[PDB]
Amino acid sequence: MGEIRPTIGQQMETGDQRFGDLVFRQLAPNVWQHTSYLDMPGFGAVASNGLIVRDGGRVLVVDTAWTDDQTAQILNWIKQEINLPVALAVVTHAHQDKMGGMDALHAAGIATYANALSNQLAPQEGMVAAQHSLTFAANGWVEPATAPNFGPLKVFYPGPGHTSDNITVGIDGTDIAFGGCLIKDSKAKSLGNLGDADTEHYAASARAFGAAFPKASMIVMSHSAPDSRAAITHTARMADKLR
Amino acid sequence: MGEIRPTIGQQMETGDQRFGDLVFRQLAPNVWQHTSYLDMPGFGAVASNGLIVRDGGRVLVVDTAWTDDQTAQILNWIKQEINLPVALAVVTHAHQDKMGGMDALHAAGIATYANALSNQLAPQEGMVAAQHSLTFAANGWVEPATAPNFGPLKVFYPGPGHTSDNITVGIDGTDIAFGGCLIKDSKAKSLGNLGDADTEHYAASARAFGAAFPKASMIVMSHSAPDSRAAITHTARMADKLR
Ligand SMILES: CC1(C)S[C@H]([C@H](NC(=O)[C@H](N)c2ccccc2)C(=O)O)N[C@H]1C(=O)O
Ligand SMILES: CC1(C)S[C@H]([C@H](NC(=O)[C@H](N)c2ccccc2)C(=O)O)N[C@H]1C(=O)O
Ligand SMILES: [Cl-]
Ligand SMILES: [Zn+2]
Ligand SMILES: [Zn+2]
Ligand SMILES: [Zn+2]
Ligand SMILES: [Zn+2]
Repeated sequence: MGEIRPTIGQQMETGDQRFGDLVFRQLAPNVWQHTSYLDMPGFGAVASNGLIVRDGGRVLVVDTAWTDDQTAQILNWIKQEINLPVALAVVTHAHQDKMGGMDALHAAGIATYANALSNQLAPQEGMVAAQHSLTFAANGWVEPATAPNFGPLKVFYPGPGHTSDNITVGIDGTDIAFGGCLIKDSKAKSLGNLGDADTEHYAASARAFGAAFPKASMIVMSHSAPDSRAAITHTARMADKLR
Repeated sequence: MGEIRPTIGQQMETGDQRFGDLVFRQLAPNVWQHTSYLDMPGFGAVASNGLIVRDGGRVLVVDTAWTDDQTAQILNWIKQEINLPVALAVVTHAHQDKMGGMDALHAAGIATYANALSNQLAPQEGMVAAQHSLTFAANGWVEPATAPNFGPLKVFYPGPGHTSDNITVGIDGTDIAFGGCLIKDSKAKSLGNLGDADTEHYAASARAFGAAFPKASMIVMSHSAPDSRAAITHTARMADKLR
């Protein structure tokens, strides 16, 4: 009873934990997926997924929820279920699904990180910029000095795709990588919103993500349930059709 | 060059005809799918599909476009490219994607038909009601006296599903059946907007549609490309998980 059934996004499944207006799903002993819903009048809810990672003695969050209130709820769930400090949050680009609740993280005193470009785009996108800017080498790997204390979070800029600023994250010592809005599931009919997409480079960016995290057998993404690596292949092949 | 790439909906394929803001795809010698697009700010375009059917010296339309202007463009295209008059339109329920262009039909002097219930709901939905009401037998088939001169349009009310009023249409003399917004594609991760849905009866209504048109191999639907019968059965499996 009382199930959120989104118009866009995966439906609730056995194992999912309802907490307020959000859903949490444990993916590994120290990794959970957060799911928040934006209700659009006349259309219904759009689900958006991120990650919560317990690494040693702290929690690391990948992506905010759509709103400040939802993101405050994520922090309350973390406090309740895990009860370790949230050391940092990383956001995967400057769109509402990934960065809409930044004020809730800052209110909580949590150090926030995004691609420098995401921070530069934030004002234009109506997002609040993160505190800190990540920069990247020519091979796409984050410059370690800009990602202090990230631990198992390996951050990779795969090239422009869904947006110019999109980044991805692998979780060292797990079989999980996070593709955000760049990677769609292996059964997806479309690449979602292409309004900011780099149609020429998307395919290579998708394949670069797969090459960056060869250990990841569980691919987590923003608007589908976790999938196999066929998500990457299928995303790239869809993207091949754009060029 | 200059393709519409919707966020929700089929992509452009070889053979598609771009005409202003619309796309037409021939599905059979005497059947075309019309596609119109609604821009959702921040989300991108949402495709909606209906049908154009040639029956001898006249054309029959299933569903309006999202808007009056788009719907006027469909009528221009029928007039200019098919060169036959529209005898009537049948609209498949009282939402914008299916009925948002009613006034353009009426201004063109075209007789319109909808489920009586659709006409009753239309003003509550800000839609213009069709000029004529269809009624249905206890087994779902349209009452012939309410659908005069429908030629090959075989109208079936499958039961409440996507909405209480949703209707479906088979094309006699073809292997095509139209499920409107009731049926989702064979690989859909969701049933779309369930806000007005009858979650108890959806699965049986989807199966009723399949059973009404048991030989139809091409299943046309509102927001994806024409699919196999697995669209019907997958839709019913997804609906089974609502109950
Ligand atoms: C799910 C989307 C089609 S919408 C989302 C993003 N858009 C937003 O966060 C918008 N603020 C939004 C507006 C209206 C409804 C939903 C989202 C984008 O444009 O990439 N990510 C897209 C995607 O991941 O393909
Ligand atoms: C594509 C949709 C998810 S939206 C559409 C319909 N919604 C409308 O026509 C609304 N007027 C609308 C409002 C905002 C944005 C888009 C559509 C509905 O509620 O069934 N059909 C839905 C569906 O077929 O599942
Ligand atoms: Cl319920
Ligand atoms: Zn985005
Ligand atoms: Zn997204
Ligand atoms: Zn509808
Ligand atoms: Zn629809």
